[PDB]
Amino acid sequence: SIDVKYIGVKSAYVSYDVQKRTIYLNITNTLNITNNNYYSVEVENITAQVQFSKTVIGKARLNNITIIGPLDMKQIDYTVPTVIAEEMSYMYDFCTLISIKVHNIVLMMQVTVTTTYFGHSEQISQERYQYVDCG
Amino acid sequence: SIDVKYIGVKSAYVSYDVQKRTIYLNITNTLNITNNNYYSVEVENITAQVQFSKTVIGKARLNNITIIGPLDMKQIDYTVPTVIAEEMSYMYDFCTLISIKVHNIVLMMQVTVTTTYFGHSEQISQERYQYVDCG
Amino acid sequence: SIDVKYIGVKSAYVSYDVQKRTIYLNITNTLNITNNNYYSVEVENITAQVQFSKTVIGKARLNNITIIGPLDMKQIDYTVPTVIAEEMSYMYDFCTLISIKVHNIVLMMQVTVTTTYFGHSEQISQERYQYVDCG
Repeated sequence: SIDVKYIGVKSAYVSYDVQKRTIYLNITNTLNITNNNYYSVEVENITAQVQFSKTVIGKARLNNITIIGPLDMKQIDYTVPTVIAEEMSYMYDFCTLISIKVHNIVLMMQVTVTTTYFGHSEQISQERYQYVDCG
Repeated sequence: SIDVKYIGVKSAYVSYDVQKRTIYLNITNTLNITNNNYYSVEVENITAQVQFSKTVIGKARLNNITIIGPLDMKQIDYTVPTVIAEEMSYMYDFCTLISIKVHNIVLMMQVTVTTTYFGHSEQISQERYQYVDCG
Repeated sequence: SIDVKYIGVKSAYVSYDVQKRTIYLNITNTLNITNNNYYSVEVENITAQVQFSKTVIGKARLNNITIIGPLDMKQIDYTVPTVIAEEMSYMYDFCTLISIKVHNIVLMMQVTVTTTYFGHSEQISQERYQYVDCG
């Protein structure tokens, strides 16, 4: 990727910033800019690319149980949170959070058994995050 | 991608910011910009791409169970949150969250058994987030 | 993508900001801009692209149970939230949230058994989020 930036407050190409109790007095302020940008990005000149898949069967006893190609059974982001109590009590408390499963951004680009991929795959996240503020 | 930016307050090409109790007095302030941008992006001069699948059968005892091509049985983001109590009580409490599955943004681009893919897949998130404010 | 921007308050090309108790007196403020943008994005010069799928059978014992092509049985975002109590009570509390399943944006572009794809897939999210505010 190109020019992926996180800026907290002030982004500028040029900035004049004259803030507090300040005297700014007779000035000549001349500025001659050339700032041209040329991008040739994610550009391709391919001839004859090929993505191919083939299966062929023959004479055999494949009867009781047969699988051809992959078998997938992953457990991902799998949880069994179990809370067992009796006289669970919350009283007079000010800022109380009970959080058994909580999420923010979730990105899954390609999740598969088989993948044939050609080209470009990009995944970008920019963020500012606060879970609790209770002053 | 190009120029994926998170800017918190201000963004500008040129900025003048003359803020508090300031005296700004007699001035010549002169500015000559060329800022041209040329994008050639995600550009593809292909010939003869091919995406191909074939299956061919042959003479056989396949019967009792057969599967041809992949078998998928993942568990993803899979949960069993279990709370057991008797006299569960909340009293006089101010800012109280119970949160057993809670979500913010979810992007799943391709989720599959099989994929044959050519070209470009892009996934972008930009954010500011607070879960609680209760001061 | 190009120019995916998140700006919290002030976006501008040129900005003049003259805020509080400030004196701004005689200025020769002069500005000559060229800011041309040329975009050539997602441009394709393809010839003879082909997407092909075929299945061919022969004489065989396929009668009891047979599957051809992929078999999909994923569990995704699957949950069994179970809460058991006896004398569950909430009294005199101010800002109380019980949330067993809550979501914000959910985007699923392609969820399939098989996919043959050519070209471009883009998924973009931009947000400011607050779950609770109760000061």
